[PDB]
Amino acid sequence: ADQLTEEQIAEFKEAFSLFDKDGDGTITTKELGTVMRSLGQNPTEAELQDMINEVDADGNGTIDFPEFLTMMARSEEEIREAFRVFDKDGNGYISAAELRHVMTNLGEKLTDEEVDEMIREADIDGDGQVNYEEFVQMMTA
Ligand SMILES: CN1CCN(CCCN2c3ccccc3Sc3ccc(C(F)(F)F)cc32)CC1
Ligand SMILES: [Ca+2]
Ligand SMILES: [Ca+2]
Ligand SMILES: [Ca+2]
Ligand SMILES: [Ca+2]
Repeated sequence: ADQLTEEQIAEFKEAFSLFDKDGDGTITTKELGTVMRSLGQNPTEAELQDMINEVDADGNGTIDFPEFLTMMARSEEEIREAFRVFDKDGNGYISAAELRHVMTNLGEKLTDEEVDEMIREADIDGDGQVNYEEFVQMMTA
């Protein structure tokens, strides 16, 4: 086996209450759409239904933490689009100022001490920024 330590079970819950803006425990389409339009994507009502049913195991309309937790654990294009969300200034790297805005507006509010923690973790070469390859590896898996 490879794993899923209790470091990630606490992080995916964070990623969890980011879509689940009201507590509830489930993430509805209104929530999925509200985070999307906030990430540069205005999707519709059926693209949203089509996304929550292909990830919601007990087909109950919503997505609770088990489902959210199974999906996020054991391809591309999409990443290129994702690399662009942060790289607002389209220059080939995502700095700590870029990571951070995207979150805020996303709702998150981290200190000046968690964005470096974040970049540092996914920053291979050592310069303090995140380039296209470092973003693909990080996410390939
Ligand atoms: C192999 N490998 C192991 C670990 N990482 C860390 C990924 C860091 N990451 C990040 C980095 C740069 C730009 C954006 C992002 S999104 C993000 C969100 C949460 C976390 C969070 F919550 F964990 F901090 C880490 C990341 C990348 C690749
Ligand atoms: Ca909710
Ligand atoms: Ca469900
Ligand atoms: Ca940039
Ligand atoms: Ca780097």
